[PDB]
Amino acid sequence: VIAMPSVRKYAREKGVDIRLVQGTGKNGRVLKEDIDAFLAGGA
Repeated sequence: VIAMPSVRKYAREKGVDIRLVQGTGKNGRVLKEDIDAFLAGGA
């Protein structure tokens, strides 16, 4: 039950490994704001 493609494509656009992302759930429960925060954090 991987996340929807509409969300994964975004990750690819900016370049972010969805797997590493850990918002609410790094699984079929990955949100759009999940990855948004990934990179936003910066470092």
